[PDB]
Amino acid sequence: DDRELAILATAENLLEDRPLADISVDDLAKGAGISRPTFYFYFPSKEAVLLTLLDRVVNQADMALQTLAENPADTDRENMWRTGINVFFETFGSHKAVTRAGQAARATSVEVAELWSTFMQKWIAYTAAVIDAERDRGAAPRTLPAHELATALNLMNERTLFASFAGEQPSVPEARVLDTLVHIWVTSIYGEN
Amino acid sequence: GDDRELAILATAENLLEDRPLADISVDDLAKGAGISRPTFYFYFPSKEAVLLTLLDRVVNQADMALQTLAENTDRENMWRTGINVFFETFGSHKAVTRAGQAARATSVEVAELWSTFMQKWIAYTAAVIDAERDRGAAPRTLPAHELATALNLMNERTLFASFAGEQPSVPEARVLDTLVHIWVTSIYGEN
Ligand SMILES: CC(=O)NC[C@H]1CN(c2ccc(N3CCSCC3)c(F)c2)C(=O)O1
Repeated sequence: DDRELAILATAENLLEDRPLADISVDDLAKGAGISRPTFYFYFPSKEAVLLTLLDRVVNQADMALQTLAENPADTDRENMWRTGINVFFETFGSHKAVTRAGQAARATSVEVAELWSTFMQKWIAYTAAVIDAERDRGAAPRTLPAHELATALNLMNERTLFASFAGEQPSVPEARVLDTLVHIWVTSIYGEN
Repeated sequence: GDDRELAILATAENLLEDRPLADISVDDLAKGAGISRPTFYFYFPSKEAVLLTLLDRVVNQADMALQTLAENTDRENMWRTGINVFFETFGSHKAVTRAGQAARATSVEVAELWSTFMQKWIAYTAAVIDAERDRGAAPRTLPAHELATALNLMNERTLFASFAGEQPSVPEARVLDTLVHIWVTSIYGEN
């Protein structure tokens, strides 16, 4: 239980400058102070260590958003979307290596692909519901179907925050991505040509 | 573009419609093109190199199409015809598009190829935004390059999700209207 934390902390540290494939099971066992076979009391494989790390990061975001879902709407409509987008920016930005490794594994692991697909569907669904609620109150024009607008905005964030977190080029500079995304959500959700 | 080289590339693109590159053998490619296996290795060293040539061909088709409309309306239409170049070019080659995106995690050439063209299309977008600012048609909100980067990355992710049939995704029939709406509102809107 205490050695299990050691294995996860070692994996997250090692993933910062090495992909999971360049990480052996012996690597994690040494990092945790245990023999290699003793690892398998805690985890069936290194893939399961990544899955546990990703599940905790994803659920950290999920609980931070749901905390905002249960509490009154902010007088300031720009700031309500900024606070939601910032959960993603801060949660995943605090676990870049796991975020990166998680994205790579979406191609190879049905568990990872399902975790990420399901999380994105959940928060796209929530975004569509807030937009539709904004229309019902007259705060937002009835332009595009809410769920399609919400999907594209959420897909932009996934791609743009990942590009920023991985240091890719092209990419928005890290200190600027929050303002950039918020501007595009707010104008596309509240404007009409 | 040798006559047998085109048969290899056409066979590859056909087979990629329903099978990933990993389920396609060199023997699959040779037989489809009506050639021997050594003939195959006369033109390509690997099936990955076939994919790279295929993707290089569609990427550059989109680019050329984009430059000729740059070489030449209504505001919404400008951005729509521009976005449509990518929706139509990559939409006419969904198999190569799907395989191209998968190979970006394994092939540095594929990665660098895509990255180089995205930077070019992003810089182009920023300059057009800048010129709509210069003539007073667009407000000076975010820096043009940052706005251009998030919008182009949106299109990349959203266009791939449709062509790859993912969930979540925007239905193919609605992706152009969706993206056009977000561009024109975010480029021309303030507050
Ligand atoms: C499938 C894929 O990945 N596409 C990549 C990007 C490129 N791009 C893009 C670039 C330049 C413009 N121009 C066209 C003339 S007018 C001013 C804007 C444009 F509309 C769109 C996208 O939206 O997707």
